[PDB]
Parts: sequence; C-alpha cells; structure tokens
Amino acid sequence: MIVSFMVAMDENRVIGKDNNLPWRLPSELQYVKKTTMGHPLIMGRKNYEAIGRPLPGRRNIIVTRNEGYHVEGCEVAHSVEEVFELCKNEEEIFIFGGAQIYDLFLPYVDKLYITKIHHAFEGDTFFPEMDMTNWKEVFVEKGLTDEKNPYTYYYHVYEKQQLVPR
Ligand SMILES: COc1cc(Cc2cnc(N)nc2N)cc(/C=C/C(=O)N2N=Cc3ccccc3[C@@H]2c2ccccc2)c1OC
Ligand SMILES: [Ca+2]
Ligand SMILES: [Cl-]
Repeated sequence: MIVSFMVAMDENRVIGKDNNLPWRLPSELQYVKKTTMGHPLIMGRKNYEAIGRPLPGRRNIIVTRNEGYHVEGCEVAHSVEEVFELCKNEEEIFIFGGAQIYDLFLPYVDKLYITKIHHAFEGDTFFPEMDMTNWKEVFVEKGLTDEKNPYTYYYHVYEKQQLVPR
C-alpha cells in the first residue's frame, strides 16, 4: 500500500488561513481530482468541514478522535491503525491534510504529491517540515496560470531516495 501525502502549499508552506485556502485555483483542484481518482482520500475533521462537501468518485475517510462523529457519504476513522485496516486492500491512499493529520502519517509516507504556489499568503497552518534529502523528484509540471488561476504554481511528485550501501 502506497501512502501518499497530497498537498498544496505556498512558498512558506502555508496550507490554510482561518481553515480555508487563501488561494482559488480550480485547475489545481482538477489535478487533485484526476490524480486521486479511484483512491481513498484521508483528511481531518477540520479539513473536511472546510470544504462543506465530499468529492464524488472517491472514498472519503474522515479522521477524528470523536467516536460519535458521523457524516453521510463518508467513513470515519479514529486512529492511524483504523485507517490502515479500513484501507487494507487499497493500492494507494491519499492523505489530504490537516497539519496534524500529515504528522500522524509521517512515519509511513512513501510518496509526496506537492503543489508549490509561487506566492506568500497570509496563513495560520503549515505543511510540516520534511527532510528532502530522503526524497527524489520523479515528476514536475508548471500549472495552468490564467484568468481563473491567477498565481504561478508547479505540481511536484517525490519518491523515497534509495540509499546506496557503504
Ligand atoms: C481548505 O480547502 C481545501 C483544501 C484542500 C486540501 C488540498 C487541496 N489541494 C491539494 N493539491 N492538496 C490538498 N491537501 C482541498 C480542497 C478541495 C476543494 C474542492 O472543492 N475539490 N477538491 C478536489 C475534489 C476531488 C474530487 C471531487 C471534487 C473535488 C473538489 C473540486 C472542486 C473544483 C474543481 C474540481 C474539484 C479544499 O477546498 C477548496
Ligand atoms: Ca509504505
Ligand atoms: Cl485537520
């Protein structure tokens, strides 16, 4: 099972402002949709609510410690272990964010899908630091910038850098 972080952050790792995206890049979200199609999406409650709805064609799994938390059209999981069991037969799952949610899955991550937005926004929550010497880029592509997607941004994908033995 490939454990993948899915993330869009600015030049200071901002991933949110007052629980919402400080940017509006529909093309970027079209990319998330295309990339995650047919795979589970894993996200925290706060993250999930910051959207209002669930993405069709995707297994939405909400992670909260709240044992009474339910939402229609979604699954709820209360620990890392419960998510892995639930996703036991899946080839790839996408950790869809919450800083804390990313942190929960750090010891397990195999793949990084990182959108980097070339701008500094006002933010209050951040993509956790990561030592990238352990990682190797396998794909990059400049996003579509135009009237609907004002900012300049790049899709990046990283896999684990294999170490060559001494
Ligand atoms: C705080 O608000 C958000 C945060 C995140 C987290 C996130 C976004 N992008 C990337 N690359 N990584 C992330 N972890 C998503 C979202 C996603 C928003 C959102 O509305 N969508 N994001 C993806 C998606 C996937 C399947 C069905 C529908 C959607 C939907 C969408 C909207 C417009 C065009 C195409 C698809 C979000 O809401 C705006
Ligand atoms: Ca793995
Ligand atoms: Cl969250």
